[PDB]
Amino acid sequence: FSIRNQKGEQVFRLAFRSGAHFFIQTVRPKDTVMCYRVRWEEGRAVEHAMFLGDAAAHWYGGAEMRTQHWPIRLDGQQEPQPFVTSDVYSSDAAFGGILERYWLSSRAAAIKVNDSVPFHLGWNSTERSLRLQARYHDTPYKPPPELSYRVCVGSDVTSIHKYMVRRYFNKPSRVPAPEAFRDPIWSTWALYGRAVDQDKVLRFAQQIRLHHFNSSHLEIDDMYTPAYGDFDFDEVKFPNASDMFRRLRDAGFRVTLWVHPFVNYNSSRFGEGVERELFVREPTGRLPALVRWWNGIGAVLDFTHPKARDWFQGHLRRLRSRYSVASFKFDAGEVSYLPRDFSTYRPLPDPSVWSRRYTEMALPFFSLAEVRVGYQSQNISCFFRLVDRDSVWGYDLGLRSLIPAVLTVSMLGYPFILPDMVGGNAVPQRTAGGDVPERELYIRWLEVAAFMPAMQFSIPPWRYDAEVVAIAQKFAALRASLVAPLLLELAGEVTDTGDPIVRPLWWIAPGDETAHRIDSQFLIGDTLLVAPVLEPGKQERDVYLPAGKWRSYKGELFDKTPVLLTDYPVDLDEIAYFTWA
Amino acid sequence: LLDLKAGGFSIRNQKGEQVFRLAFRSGALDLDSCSRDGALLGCSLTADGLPLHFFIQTVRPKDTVMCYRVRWEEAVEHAMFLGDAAAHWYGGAEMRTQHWPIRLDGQQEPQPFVTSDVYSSDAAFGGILERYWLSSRAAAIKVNDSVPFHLGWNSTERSLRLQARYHDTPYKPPPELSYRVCVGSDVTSIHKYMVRRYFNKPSRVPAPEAFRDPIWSTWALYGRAVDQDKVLRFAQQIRLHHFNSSHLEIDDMYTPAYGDFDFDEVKFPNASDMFRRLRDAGFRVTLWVHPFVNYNSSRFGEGVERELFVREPTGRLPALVRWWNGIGAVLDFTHPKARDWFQGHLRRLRSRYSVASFKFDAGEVSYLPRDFSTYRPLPDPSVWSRRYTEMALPFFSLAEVRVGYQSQNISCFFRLVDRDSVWGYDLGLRSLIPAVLTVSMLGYPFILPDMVGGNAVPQRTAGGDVPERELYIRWLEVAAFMPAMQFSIPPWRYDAEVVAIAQKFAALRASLVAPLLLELAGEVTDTGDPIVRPLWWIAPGDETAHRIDSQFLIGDTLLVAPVLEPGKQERDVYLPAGKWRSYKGELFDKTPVLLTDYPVDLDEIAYFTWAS
Ligand SMILES: *[C@@H]1O[C@H](CO)[C@@H](O[C@@H]2O[C@H](CO)[C@@H](O[C@@H]3O[C@H](CO[C@H]4O[C@H](CO)[C@@H](O)[C@H](O)[C@@H]4O)[C@@H](O)[C@H](O)[C@@H]3O)[C@H](O)[C@H]2NC(C)=O)[C@H](O)[C@H]1NC(C)=O
Ligand SMILES: *[C@@H]1O[C@H](CO)[C@@H](O[C@@H]2O[C@H](CO)[C@@H](O)[C@H](O)[C@H]2NC(C)=O)[C@H](O)[C@H]1NC(C)=O
Ligand SMILES: *[C@@H]1O[C@H](CO)[C@@H](O[C@@H]2O[C@H](CO)[C@@H](O)[C@H](O)[C@H]2NC(C)=O)[C@H](O)[C@H]1NC(C)=O
Ligand SMILES: *[C@@H]1O[C@H](CO)[C@@H](O[C@@H]2O[C@H](CO)[C@@H](O)[C@H](O)[C@H]2NC(C)=O)[C@H](O)[C@H]1NC(C)=O
Ligand SMILES: *[C@@H]1O[C@H](CO)[C@@H](O)[C@H](O)[C@H]1NC(C)=O
Ligand SMILES: *[C@@H]1O[C@H](CO)[C@@H](O)[C@H](O)[C@H]1NC(C)=O
Ligand SMILES: *[C@@H]1O[C@H](CO)[C@@H](O)[C@H](O)[C@H]1NC(C)=O
Ligand SMILES: *[C@@H]1O[C@H](CO)[C@@H](O)[C@H](O)[C@H]1NC(C)=O
Ligand SMILES: *[C@@H]1O[C@H](CO)[C@@H](O)[C@H](O)[C@H]1NC(C)=O
Repeated sequence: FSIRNQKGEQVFRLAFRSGAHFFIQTVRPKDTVMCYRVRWEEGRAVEHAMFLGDAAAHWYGGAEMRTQHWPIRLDGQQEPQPFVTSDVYSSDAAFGGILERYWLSSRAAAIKVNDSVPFHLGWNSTERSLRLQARYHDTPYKPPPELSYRVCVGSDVTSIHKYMVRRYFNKPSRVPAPEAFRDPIWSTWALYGRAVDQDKVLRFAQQIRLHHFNSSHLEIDDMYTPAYGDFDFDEVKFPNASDMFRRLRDAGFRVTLWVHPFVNYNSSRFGEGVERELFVREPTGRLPALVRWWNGIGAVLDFTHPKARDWFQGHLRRLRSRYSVASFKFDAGEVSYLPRDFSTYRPLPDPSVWSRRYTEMALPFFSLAEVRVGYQSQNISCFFRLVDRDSVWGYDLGLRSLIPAVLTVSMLGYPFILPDMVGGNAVPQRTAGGDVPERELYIRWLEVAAFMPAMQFSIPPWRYDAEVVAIAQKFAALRASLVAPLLLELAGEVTDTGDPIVRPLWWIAPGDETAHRIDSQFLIGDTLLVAPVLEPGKQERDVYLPAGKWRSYKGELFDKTPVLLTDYPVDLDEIAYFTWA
Repeated sequence: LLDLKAGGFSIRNQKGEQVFRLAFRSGALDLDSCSRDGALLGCSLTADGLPLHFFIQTVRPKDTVMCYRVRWEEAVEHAMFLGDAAAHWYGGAEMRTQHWPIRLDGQQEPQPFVTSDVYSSDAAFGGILERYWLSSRAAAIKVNDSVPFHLGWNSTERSLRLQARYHDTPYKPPPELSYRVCVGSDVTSIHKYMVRRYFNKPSRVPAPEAFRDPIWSTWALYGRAVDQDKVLRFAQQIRLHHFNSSHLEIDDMYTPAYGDFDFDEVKFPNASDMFRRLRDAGFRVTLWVHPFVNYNSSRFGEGVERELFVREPTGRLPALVRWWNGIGAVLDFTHPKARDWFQGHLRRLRSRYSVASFKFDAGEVSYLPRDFSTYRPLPDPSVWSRRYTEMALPFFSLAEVRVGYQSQNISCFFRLVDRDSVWGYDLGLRSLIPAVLTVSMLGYPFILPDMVGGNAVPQRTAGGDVPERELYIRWLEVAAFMPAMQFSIPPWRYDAEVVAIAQKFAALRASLVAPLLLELAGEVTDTGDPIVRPLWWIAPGDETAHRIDSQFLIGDTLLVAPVLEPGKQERDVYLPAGKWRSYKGELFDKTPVLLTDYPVDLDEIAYFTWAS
């Protein structure tokens, strides 16, 4: 079938690919919105092919991906694979920790695949299609096959988007700590890695103050515990944790701790987990299932089990009372780390609801919590971190990935976004510059990061030179005076409007074909327009201003719009931004 | 002599008797689709119209033997009818409730025919089994090793439900139901043909002393709480009461955790000194071992990182398993690294402590996960049980195992699954002869009928703490006539008369039974014949011999008739054709005959030596 709008244009086209209980129910929820409920139910896979269309048609949403484009680009052929929370760090086939079955068109069509579907997603570049599949074979989906979805058609991309988000996604009711929207977060992970210890945390805190930076908080990362699954400090690397936390308090540092859902087989807590039955089980529901993650082999906690939830929460509360820790970084949470076939205390026909149940563990510590997964987690009022970025320039987890990823996550109704580490994680063989991100990549990244809801340093500015430190202090000051006040105001609006903080250009210019295509610019609310340099050896870039009057950061009033500003000057130590007038 | 129809077939012998009948239960044939080319009869279509690879190939391997190869490939089910009351069947699996001949009780949906622990289940199949059924009418069936074979039964129509399926089963693909039905002149000749065709004979013989002197086990006496003091007290008490020993078997638990191989120093302060003392008192010693490593073993981490364990289906991670001693992984005996690793630890215990051999406990695939992967794929999961039994090969002379899956050529002892201190066919005294004969049918000659008096499990013990005095005495007497004899709860736990009865049967075993067991053990390599034989072995045309579950032979010449009922000082004794000299010197030369109310005191067993 195919669908048109009131103006007569074809906005949606779909081919049946399993063959030629089916229904299409038309609904008129508003004078300007037309929705089409669709079902195909016959034991053999259902597949429908959704055509993106004639390249003037641009699409947004779906999953956080390793290679994030905006609008969405289909590369090659992909057989339908489970649309579930996966770790996308090392896979361009899989789908990332934050996703919904939601696709939005610039032609003002949108599709929400029904939550019931055992949903698998593939694609075909040749015919430019999304391959929408329901199946129960070779998949972590369990029965409780049906492909069911709703296609809606509005007047423009922004109105139809707002209708869909208000229909399907819950807004958060609370706001993270104000300081997290202004002062940089400092993380041990990229700087020190696993080898972090009591000396290194204190040296870091000293160096942060010596170079005159504020902190939202200091985040002590992997690894501070004797084994993965233990909750208390390794006394070899942390001789007197209490004294460490006292010193950090004296220097005005709030502190968070890296946590995860795993208990390795050589944790002092593994036996306790087995005997108390706190772990995700093999299919028969009798025994723990072993899992492999990047930090070894063990079990994973069952967050559908009240005993496992209270047990995890108990250890977090103890770290809080013992050390005055503010909150936690909840790492992993993807079901790609659960077994293919598993059982839990409450059955999960949809495995990704496990990811949701993990994100619930942040609720009691939400104010300075971060998670890196979201599956209908929008009403959890903590920060959502993009999956670990690499110290490269490109769309593959690099600098050019930041704006597509942040916008994608914003489309899915998560306002409080943390675009991971300034300069990336500096992984050997995945670092433009060898040991650390090259100076120019670090500077351009820092500048984009200064305009996002939360800013996190690991490799600090003073690792480079005094000019890089000066650039950092400049953008820290600019963030405090211009960006932070707006982020907080927009953060406070979310409860009422459900609108995101970081917005695509097309948000205010929904009928603008150029705004539909832009992946190099973004808005903070409707009034701040940001155009970072995202290419090396460049001291200028083309800047698109949509309809309306815009006052440049230099005081230039642009009142003949829309217009492309060609070779607009932007020095290494500058970012192009424009305020609505 | 085969009669094929749409919905099943039947077979007759040269004399004209129907000796085999089978119904197709996953469909019927289209007979217009059947064509005969010499020996081969092939059919290409079901009655429903489904395409089918079905055939029956007749083979004449000998003047007196006629075989019928059968295949059905499109879940496949055929119902094999046992027939009228006059037709008696033997073989299949060791079972919780063992009858002889085989009795079908109630309705059973086909379930995987795999090595299971039948201690607590009357549905499952035991550690020793083959897909082999033998009829008193001289028909036999061997189900093809290829089949993903599931077995059920139906009492109403008295049928075995033979099923091939790949759904809800530990069988993996590499469904086809394939088998061979053979017909001979008598039950013994057709049995001998089938055993020689399908089962390898062992080429070696266990230590002579194991066929004569009692084995002493710590398990039933002390259980888990066994320690260095208790082993030495036991050894002292064995010598104080003037008994020989094949060996002393130190059982569960002597290690700090399950998966560790060395002695718990809390319970065994100086193991070396313990073994020295046992050597000084002329004790050979064996140690209880198992295929598991619990999660709290000091060897669990080593197993995970070295990938020595049976894995979950994706083949990446160990699969956790539950056994009666806790939760952990199970060693992959298809993996050379896991085999060398296990063998390494056994060799170290040998050189360190001069241990003679090991009791290899568990070994059933009911302790592996439903769905698993191994270093080498096992379409048939029970081959894992076989690979475990191979670990006995280097220590075969005083080794025992309690599983067998084409393990016949491993020249160690095979132990019946743990017996209970009850009288009945449910792992009790009356189970001993059916079980030993069943295991003998499957070509395992060196059989150990577990512990004299059973394992004394609370709530499963006629007598409370220990087996009743009378049950213990009657059991000891029948156990004295089996290939290997094992005490745990010793005679001196009762009274001086029980000790005297033990010394009498120990002496009788040494002078009468042991010389015959050794001679018959030495014959196996040549003849492939078992040691313990059913009455019908020498009397294959004797309808009474076909039915007897209360008597057995040692070879062809020693006939044994124990009392298997409480408060009895007599029993009926059937003597088949030939002359028999009673243990009292009575010549019975008018046979076959039923000896009615034949006197057997509490301290006696009825036995008869061939005199023809
Ligand atoms: C004790 O008894 C065992 C059987 O009860 C003996 O092992 C069996 O021996 C026979 C004859 O050697 C084997 O049958 C053969 O298999 C070989 C090897 O096949 C392998 O490769 C194929 C690849 O196509 C694979 O599918 C198989 O699974 C094997 O990995 C074939 O090449 C021959 O043609 C023939 O079919 C049995 O495989 C084997 N069974 C088991 C369960 O081990 C054992 O040798 C006896 N001991 C002694 C000392 O003789
Ligand atoms: C979306 O999913 C829900 C749940 O699968 C569907 O609602 C069910 O409809 C089935 C049969 O169509 C009924 O048997 C259930 O009782 C319904 N449950 C509820 C909660 O209403 C719904 O129909 C699906 N939408 C479409 C368009 O197929
Ligand atoms: C936060 O949103 C989640 C997800 O929408 C809510 O959980 C769902 O709520 C509905 C309505 O009660 C239930 O029927 C669903 O089963 C829930 N789904 C899951 C995956 O949990 C949750 O209630 C919201 N929180 C609050 C406080 O309203
Ligand atoms: C067990 O065997 C009995 C006897 O053959 C089966 O009962 C008959 O089933 C047939 C086929 O459906 C009916 O036509 C008869 O009327 C049934 N009753 C009789 C003859 O007893 C029974 O189906 C078998 N059950 C199982 C579970 O195999
Ligand atoms: C714990 O186990 C991991 C594998 O899960 C292993 O690599 C590591 O070295 C072990 N470390 C400790 C401290 O036991
Ligand atoms: C640093 O913190 C102080 C105290 O809260 C605040 O007044 C100031 O604006 C901050 N400066 C920054 C972020 O540059
Ligand atoms: C028995 O199995 C083998 C291997 O699958 C097969 O080639 C043979 O034909 C089977 N026998 C019969 C009678 O089907
Ligand atoms: C064990 O006992 C013997 C004799 O008492 C002695 O020679 C040996 O040194 C002892 N060793 C240990 C470690 O107890
Ligand atoms: C014990 O062993 C000796 C010597 O090995 C043997 O001659 C004797 O028959 C055995 N039996 C008894 C009951 O003493």
